[PDB]
Amino acid sequence: MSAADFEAAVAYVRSLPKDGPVQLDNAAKLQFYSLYKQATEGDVTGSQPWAVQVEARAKWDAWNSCKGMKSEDAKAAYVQRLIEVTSQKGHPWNPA
Ligand SMILES: CC(C)(COP(=O)(O)OP(=O)(O)OC[C@@H]1O[C@H](n2cnc3c(N)ncnc32)[C@@H](O)[C@@H]1OP(=O)(O)O)[C@@H](O)C(=O)NCCC(=O)NCCS
Repeated sequence: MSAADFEAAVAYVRSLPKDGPVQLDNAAKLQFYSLYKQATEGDVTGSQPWAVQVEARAKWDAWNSCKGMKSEDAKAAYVQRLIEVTSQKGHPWNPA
């Protein structure tokens, strides 16, 4: 995918209204969070947090799951995941 396709995917996620036809579940939120961090900040920072800290632990595990990818590898995955999660919910989003 093109770079502007990723920047538009990030904008579409950030422009999603509260009440709308597209609502991201928590699993999809973790997926987009992991791919975004992998394509913008590189590999995961820090060690595996306390499991009691459920959110921080969940975010670190998702980010560590993508460890070893280049930024361009994760940007296409971010676009593809957005195209898929928009199709199964009745409103397909596609770039360009
Ligand atoms: C830190 C926080 C309070 C504010 O995030 P923000 O307004 O995007 O700005 P920040 O620069 O502080 O954080 C951006 C980082 O990239 C992520 N991000 C930004 N834009 C994104 C996008 N388009 N797609 C995916 N992840 C994105 C943020 O989730 C993340 O926070 P982190 O640094 O703590 O991991 C928010 O990330 C948070 O921790 N809580 C809200 C999210 C939440 O409750 N759960 C998310 C995982 S289930």
